[PDB]
Amino acid sequence: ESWAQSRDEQNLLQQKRIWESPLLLAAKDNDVQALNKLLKYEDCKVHQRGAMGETALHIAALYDNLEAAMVLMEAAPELVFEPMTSELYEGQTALHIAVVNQNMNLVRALLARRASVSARATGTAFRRSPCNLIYFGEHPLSFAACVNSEEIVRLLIEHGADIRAQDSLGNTVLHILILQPNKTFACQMYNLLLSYDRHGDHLQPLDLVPNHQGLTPFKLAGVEGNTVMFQHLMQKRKHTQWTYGPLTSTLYDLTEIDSSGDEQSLLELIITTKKREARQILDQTPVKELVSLKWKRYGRPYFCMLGAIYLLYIICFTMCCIYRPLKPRTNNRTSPRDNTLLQQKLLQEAYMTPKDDIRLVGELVTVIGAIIILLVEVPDIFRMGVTRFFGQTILGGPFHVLIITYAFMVLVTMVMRLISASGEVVPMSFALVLGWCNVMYFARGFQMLGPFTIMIQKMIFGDLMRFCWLMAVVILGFASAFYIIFQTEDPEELGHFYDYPMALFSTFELFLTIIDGPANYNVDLPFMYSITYAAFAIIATLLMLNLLIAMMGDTHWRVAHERDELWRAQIVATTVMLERKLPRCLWPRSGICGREYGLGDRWFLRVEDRQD
Amino acid sequence: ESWAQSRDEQNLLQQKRIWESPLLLAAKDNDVQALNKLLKYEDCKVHQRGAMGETALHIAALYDNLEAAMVLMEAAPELVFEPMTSELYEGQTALHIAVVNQNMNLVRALLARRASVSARATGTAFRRSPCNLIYFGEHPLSFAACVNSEEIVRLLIEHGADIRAQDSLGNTVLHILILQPNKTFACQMYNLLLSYDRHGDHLQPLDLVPNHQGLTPFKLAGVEGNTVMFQHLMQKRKHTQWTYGPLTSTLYDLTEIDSSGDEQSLLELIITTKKREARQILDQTPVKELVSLKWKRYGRPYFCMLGAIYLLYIICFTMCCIYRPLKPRTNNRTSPRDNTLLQQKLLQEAYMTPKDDIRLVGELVTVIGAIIILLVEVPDIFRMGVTRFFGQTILGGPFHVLIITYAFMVLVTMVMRLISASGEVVPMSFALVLGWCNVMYFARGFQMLGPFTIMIQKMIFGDLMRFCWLMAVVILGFASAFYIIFQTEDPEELGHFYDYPMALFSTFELFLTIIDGPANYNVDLPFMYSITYAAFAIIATLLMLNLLIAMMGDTHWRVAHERDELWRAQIVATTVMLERKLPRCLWPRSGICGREYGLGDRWFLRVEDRQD
Ligand SMILES: CCCCCCCC/C=C/CCCCCCCC(=O)O[C@@H](COC(=O)CCCCCCCCCCCCCCC)COP(=O)([O-])OCC[N+](C)(C)C
Ligand SMILES: CCCCCCCC/C=C/CCCCCCCC(=O)O[C@@H](COC(=O)CCCCCCCCCCCCCCC)COP(=O)([O-])OCC[N+](C)(C)C
Ligand SMILES: CCCCCCCC/C=C/CCCCCCCC(=O)O[C@@H](COC(=O)CCCCCCCCCCCCCCC)COP(=O)([O-])OCC[N+](C)(C)C
Ligand SMILES: CCCCCCCC/C=C\CCCCCCCC(=O)O[C@@H](COC(=O)CCCCCCCCCCCCCCC)COP(=O)([O-])OCC[N+](C)(C)C
Ligand SMILES: CCCCCCCC/C=C\CCCCCCCC(=O)O[C@@H](COC(=O)CCCCCCCCCCCCCCC)COP(=O)([O-])OCC[N+](C)(C)C
Ligand SMILES: CCCCCCCC/C=C\CCCCCCCC(=O)O[C@@H](COC(=O)CCCCCCCCCCCCCCC)COP(=O)([O-])OCC[N+](C)(C)C
Ligand SMILES: CCCCCCCC/C=C\CCCCCCCC(=O)O[C@@H](COC(=O)CCCCCCCCCCCCCCC)COP(=O)([O-])OCC[N+](C)(C)C
Ligand SMILES: CC(C)CCC[C@@H](C)[C@H]1CC[C@@H]2[C@H]3CC=C4C[C@H](OC(=O)CCC(=O)O)CC[C@]4(C)[C@@H]3CC[C@@]21C
Ligand SMILES: CC(C)CCC[C@@H](C)[C@H]1CC[C@@H]2[C@H]3CC=C4C[C@H](OC(=O)CCC(=O)O)CC[C@]4(C)[C@@H]3CC[C@@]21C
Ligand SMILES: CC(C)CCC[C@@H](C)[C@H]1CC[C@@H]2[C@H]3CC=C4C[C@H](OC(=O)CCC(=O)O)CC[C@]4(C)[C@@H]3CC[C@@]21C
Ligand SMILES: CC(C)CCC[C@@H](C)[C@H]1CC[C@@H]2[C@H]3CC=C4C[C@H](OC(=O)CCC(=O)O)CC[C@]4(C)[C@@H]3CC[C@@]21C
Ligand SMILES: CC(C)CCC[C@@H](C)[C@H]1CC[C@@H]2[C@H]3CC=C4C[C@H](OC(=O)CCC(=O)O)CC[C@]4(C)[C@@H]3CC[C@@]21C
Ligand SMILES: CC(C)CCC[C@@H](C)[C@H]1CC[C@@H]2[C@H]3CC=C4C[C@H](OC(=O)CCC(=O)O)CC[C@]4(C)[C@@H]3CC[C@@]21C
Ligand SMILES: O=c1c(-c2ccc(O)cc2)coc2cc(O)cc(O)c12
Ligand SMILES: O=c1c(-c2ccc(O)cc2)coc2cc(O)cc(O)c12
Ligand SMILES: [Zn+2]
Repeated sequence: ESWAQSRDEQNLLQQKRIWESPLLLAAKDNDVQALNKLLKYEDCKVHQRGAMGETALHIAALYDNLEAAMVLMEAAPELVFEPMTSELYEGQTALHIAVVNQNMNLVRALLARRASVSARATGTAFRRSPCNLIYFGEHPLSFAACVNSEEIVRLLIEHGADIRAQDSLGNTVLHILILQPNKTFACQMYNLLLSYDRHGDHLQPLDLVPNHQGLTPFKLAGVEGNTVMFQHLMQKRKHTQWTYGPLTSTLYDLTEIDSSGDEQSLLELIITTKKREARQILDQTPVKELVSLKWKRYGRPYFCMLGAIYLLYIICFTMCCIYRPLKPRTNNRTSPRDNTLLQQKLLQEAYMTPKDDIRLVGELVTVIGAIIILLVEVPDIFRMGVTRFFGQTILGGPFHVLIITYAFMVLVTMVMRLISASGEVVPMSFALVLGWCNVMYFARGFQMLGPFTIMIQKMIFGDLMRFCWLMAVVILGFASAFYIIFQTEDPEELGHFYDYPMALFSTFELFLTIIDGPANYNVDLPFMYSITYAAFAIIATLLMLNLLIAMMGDTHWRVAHERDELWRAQIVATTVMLERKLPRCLWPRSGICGREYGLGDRWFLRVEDRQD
Repeated sequence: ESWAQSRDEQNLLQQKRIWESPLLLAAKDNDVQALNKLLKYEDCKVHQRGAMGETALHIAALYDNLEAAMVLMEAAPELVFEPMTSELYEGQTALHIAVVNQNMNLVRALLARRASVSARATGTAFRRSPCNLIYFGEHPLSFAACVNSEEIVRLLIEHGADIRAQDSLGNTVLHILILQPNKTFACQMYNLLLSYDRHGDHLQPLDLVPNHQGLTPFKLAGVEGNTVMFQHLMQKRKHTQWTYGPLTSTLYDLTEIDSSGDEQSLLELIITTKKREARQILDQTPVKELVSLKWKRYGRPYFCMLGAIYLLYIICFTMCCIYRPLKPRTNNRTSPRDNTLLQQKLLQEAYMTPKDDIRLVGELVTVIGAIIILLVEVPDIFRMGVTRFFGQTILGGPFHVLIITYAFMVLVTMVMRLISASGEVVPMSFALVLGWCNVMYFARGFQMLGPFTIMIQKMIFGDLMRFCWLMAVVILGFASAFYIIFQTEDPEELGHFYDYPMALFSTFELFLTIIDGPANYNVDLPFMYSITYAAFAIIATLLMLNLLIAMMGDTHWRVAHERDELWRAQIVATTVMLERKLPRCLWPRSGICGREYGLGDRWFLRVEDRQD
């Protein structure tokens, strides 16, 4: 916005000041004879500051003018130690520019005059940001690795580059290559930089050194969805046991992958990333066999056991609403439109028989069970929802909004029972619907979990809610029309639209065709009704048929074209929740440990397969 | 047509008159034995103007006969200066014919005898028309460039042919190459014709010469959807500022692209054309970030401000119709089928209480708001086209008609209130439905409802005008059957078909299954009722299933795959509309004026990308 306008004016007044200054211009235009005349005129203003604090060496390096960049050196050798001074390109020297532009003959002549290989481009354009378009690090050795130039990397380290150097984000030169868009070229540069880590006394192998978020180069490849570097780093963690003809028993490490409770694991960090490429890591041969192992053995059976206890809680709540205390009414019927026969009992007369004491036991099971919902989930939606992730699990999305809304409605029914307020049917009727609609979500884990089952259910609900916005204006147009047509008529003969909230609810029902069209045949209806309702019935039929076709066309686009899994991240983030809630004695750790088989303290997973 | 019938007659009349004359036949069949004999007989009629006014030299050129064409030229050299004189081929010389046929040895012999390279073939088979298979221009350079003849366009320019000659449409040779089906050969011939503009002292260059519609070759590539010539002509408008490794900062021109405020810009021409491949130019590089810049900063805020003001205007109109002046009726009910209790107040009765004065404000808001609709949208719907430019504003413009018909219905209700006419429910009922269905227009300005409203609104008028004719045939056949069956019965029990306009409305409702099938069970219905209604129920089931299968084929399959491109084409069409009507004080001009940066008085767009 205001900042994007600021970058654009900054680049235009850069080119404006390179044209209105001759030594900046000849460095750009590679006018080698124009340098000799101006520099012999008593070295005029060789300490230039252009738009981005640039000197004339920065211009000559930027446009790959090797012949013009030489003349600046013998004229004043103090320009090779000069950075750019603006906020956007802060700290960038000429050695950074020639490395990114891959100018071989220039970068030797810079090192020939002792250019610092440990400079730090701290500017706002050299920071990881979606507004920035490249993130190449902060060091010249980091710039050489990202543009894929093997010969510069061998040249820079020879002059003393530090491969252990880190950024302001803590990323070393091996963290940055995982962030690069071309994966295959970054895979060759990874093997190169590890070969120069001879260094057996640095107390840490360099591909274990964490950034300021604690992530290793292994975990960062799992978070950023870099599947090419993930499979490359996994051969460091395999161990082939035997090969019996076509069979092979491979043993995987599972130290930085499986959860230990005290530390965030790779399975959790894929979920909170919310990226589309990070879910491809869940398809990989150590991780894919781990998720299906614990969602077959502990994760799924405990999911169905918690849903069976919730079903007994809602049945116990349902019985207390059916047998709610009611007495015949005390006052007389006011209007002839008053249908009410019964009313609620007061608190003193609610409990005076032994059959009410059986109900009182059931009413206390409900309230105690409603507090437990608040005591375990008011932490959860703070932890889960706004901090890490929301709506990408099974039992997920509008489950946690609704079951919190359930337990709120039960405690409202308790208050209205105590102060003997009228209208407890209103918090109960919400709580029956809210409570039983949550049972449909536990029914989602009774499935074999295909790749396009839960996301299609989530999709169809998403299109129906978009259809309800477009049909609200169609109802409001025709309900207002139907209201003023029958506004001069007698509602004893046709009372579908007798006041305006009823006319709105009738037109909603006629749209879905769940009540019949109004007709009497013993009296003359207005003529404007018949042509309006014939227009309404054609519109409502076509809009309901186009809804079905639009759900078919949107189903095809997300199965055949969007090509996103969604089905492994749902069973991961469900299994993470049940593992933090249950104690350790009910949850054995997946894999098998060492010290009785002699491999360490590490929890290995054996995978046996057939090559064919 | 008898036009195309008359064309085929003279194509056979041409072949007859050649086959009659021995001179014309020997030119055709390349019988040079007969050529020397017919000249030594007599200097005969070598100006035999046949059916389509041609000579023997034209026939030697049409059938590619080198030896026959030469003998005509030495015997009578005055035939090279002869055009065809009919209506279908007016002005075409023999030089036009040999150039299209690419008989390049004949081109040397014709240019030796100073054949006119500036003759204009102004025939009806040379104008641009959808009934002609060719549109190659009117000039021999225009004919040579479109058949991809590099050797003849080099030959004709050397012999004094004008490159900047125009048709009777203003099209130069550069315009016509854009109108050719082979885009690849059009680009190579385009570069060759600019290389012969070395003698530029003329006020406009060739690529900056408009036709009679004012379009340049760059704009005509935009209108016709020629994306191949569009990207190649955009290289002349670019200006690369710097290159930093994989980064590139390009600076686009935006002179013939952006809305200049006076002349119809390229964004306006692509929206208001009846084509489909022009909509791919909306995804080209300078155009895509231009309209994204306008929509994020000024398009979407202004569209949602107008959307919220319109919604409050319709709620104010709705409450003035709910509280419309009604009083109890004066006279008594005539028949026992009279249901009416109330009627309209008179004008002197309608405003007596202060509750009416609150309605009097909201009725003035409604009337004033309806005049503004007829002053923003009427003085551009006649001054920018009354017929078929009007119709272009209706094809992709179905909410222009709805909001103008709304504004007339509000003003009809005003006049009937002033003259105290009875029947205001008839203009109001149209105005309530047309008022609330225009809210669906503003659904395009949202990501969540954007592509989904495309799928819901799209319906085919080929298979739905088929259904609505086949629905009306079933209704007329079965309501007439249902009428005469119950014509001898008592309508007190079953009154669904008591007179013939009601039987049409009941069978319409039974076809859509929105009222129940008539039944009593306390009385004996006729036997023909059960036979007919069972046949009617199967036919109505059949035609509903025809409508579903028709809505699943070859158009909804395309809209499901193109819903995002169609939604962005609505964003561009809205942004163009809002930029014209809003003043320049609320809409700043897009780009950056390069006046204070030494670039001329132009507005530039700076685009930065990564080339990888
Ligand atoms: C009847 C009308 C009144 C209701 C209006 C309000 C209702 C909401 C309407 C809102 C406006 C209409 C737009 C559609 C809904 C959002 C768009 C969407 O993405 O759809 C999503 C629906 O949502 C889910 O099923 C997943 C859960 C995430 C969202 C949380 C819902 C809020 C809970 C409160 C709910 C109400 C309970 C409140 C009362 C207690 C799914 O779309 P998808 O992308 O195809 O799915 C792929 C999953 N993926 C995204 C992970 C890849
Ligand atoms: C999430 C997907 C769905 C979308 C949600 C919204 C869906 C719609 C939900 C609607 C919920 C209810 C809204 C209106 C309720 C008022 C009724 C009332 O009190 O009537 C009173 C009158 O007063 C009125 O009639 C005021 C209503 C007129 C304007 C309608 C409100 C516009 C909705 C805003 C949003 C729309 C925009 C949404 C689309 C952009 C009493 O009238 P009466 O008893 O008949 O007696 C009158 C006296 N007389 C006899 C002299 C005549
Ligand atoms: C592209 C899709 C759109 C198609 C449009 C179709 C929509 C239909 C448009 C309908 C127009 C609006 C409705 C009014 C029509 C009723 C006329 C009337 O007033 O009846 C009066 C006279 O009764 C008659 O004699 C009428 C007989 C048929 C004439 C009218 C339909 C034309 C038939 C051909 C159709 C042409 C169409 C060609 C094929 C489609 C009074 O009725 P009654 O009191 O019962 O009098 C009976 C007296 N009796 C008791 C002695 C017996
Ligand atoms: C696994 C799931 C799969 C599905 C299987 C489901 C399992 C089986 C499902 C249901 C069991 C079988 C049907 C029950 C019928 C009850 C007997 C009856 O007919 O009514 C009789 C009495 O009954 C009562 O009055 C009940 C009063 C409220 C009881 C609340 C539950 C207490 C449970 C305690 C804790 C539970 C622990 C739960 C938490 C862990 C007759 O009553 P009445 O004379 O007609 O009316 C007057 C009563 N009034 C005076 C109060 C108004
Ligand atoms: C004691 C507490 C329980 C503890 C149990 C401990 C062990 C539990 C362990 C495992 C339990 C489950 C193992 C069953 C075998 C799996 C088959 C399956 O999932 O069906 C199908 C899903 O269809 C469904 O949605 C459910 C089908 C079953 C009906 C309802 C189950 C019980 C509901 C309540 C009744 C009372 C039960 C609760 C009592 C209150 C499979 O679908 P699909 O074939 O893959 O379709 C793919 C098609 N596609 C590829 C095109 C997309
Ligand atoms: C997303 C947004 C949603 C929320 C939006 C709000 C939605 C809901 C809003 C309000 C709810 C509805 C009202 C509540 C019910 C009380 C009724 C009442 O007492 O009113 C009384 C007066 O009222 C009228 O006469 C009608 C009002 C005139 C239309 C609006 C005028 C305001 C103009 C300003 C325009 C501002 C700018 C406009 C735009 C540029 C009716 O009393 P009565 O006794 O029945 O009258 C009968 C008298 N008679 C018999 C002689 C006829
Ligand atoms: C009557 C009362 C109505 C309600 C009150 C109105 C509100 C106040 C009144 C007027 C002010 C209107 C908004 C002006 C300022 C906001 C503009 C803006 O900056 O864009 C913002 C959003 O913008 C929106 O989402 C607009 C939502 C407001 C409601 C639109 C009203 C029209 C609805 C009626 C017709 C339609 C329904 C049709 C139904 C068939 C930015 O866009 P973004 O997507 O957030 O960016 C991505 C976010 N990210 C960068 C972090 C990733
Ligand atoms: C004034 C009226 C409209 C009441 C407003 C409440 C409803 C808008 C919401 C509240 C929670 C309900 C939900 C409760 C649970 C269901 C199951 C559903 O998830 C499923 O298991 C079915 C699979 C699928 O989503 O397609 C998602 C929402 C739904 C239909 C409901 C949608 C609508 C309901 C009635
Ligand atoms: C599903 C598509 C076709 C429409 C989606 C719109 C719904 C989200 C809304 C708007 C229309 C409905 C409303 C229609 C009118 C009624 C009036 C109702 O108040 C009364 O019934 C009073 C009746 C009386 O006074 O006689 C409150 C909300 C309700 C059920 C509805 C609440 C929600 C509904 C389902
Ligand atoms: C009181 C009663 C008699 C009012 C009757 C309402 C009709 C006069 C209007 C109001 C809303 C409708 C319109 C709303 C929008 C559509 C778009 C449609 O197709 C298009 O123009 C392009 C497709 C698209 O919408 O994107 C043509 C007319 C149609 C069905 C409608 C034509 C007529 C309808 C039924
Ligand atoms: C006196 C008794 C009958 C009280 C009711 C039983 C409760 C002790 C249990 C069983 C049903 C409840 C559960 C209902 C559902 C949730 C989700 C949870 O599953 C997940 O964490 C995954 C959610 C997701 O992946 O989106 C399992 C337990 C929890 C919080 C609840 C924990 C405790 C509750 C209140
Ligand atoms: C007393 C005052 C405050 C009442 C408010 C008046 C507005 C409700 C109306 C008057 C005329 C305007 C409208 C004039 C025309 C346009 C375009 C739009 O219809 C189209 O022409 C686009 C249709 C298409 O391109 O397909 C509908 C509403 C809009 C933005 C305007 C919406 C709001 C406006 C300001
Ligand atoms: C292309 C679209 C418009 C659909 C094509 C079908 C409609 C043109 C026709 C088919 C039969 C219907 C008609 C059938 C009979 C009725 C009689 C009605 O006259 C009356 O007086 C009502 C009956 C009575 O009160 O006696 C006015 C027209 C109506 C609703 C209908 C008008 C339009 C309908 C939907
Ligand atoms: O059930 C249907 C049918 C349907 C299904 C089977 C038939 O034999 C006929 C219609 C058509 O459109 C719908 C459209 C809808 O929006 C919802 C539906 O349930 C249906
Ligand atoms: O035509 C469809 C569609 C379909 C897809 C996208 C659309 O826009 C419309 C229909 C989906 O599933 C089918 C499934 C079928 O067995 C047969 C079909 O013809 C279809
Ligand atoms: Zn497809």
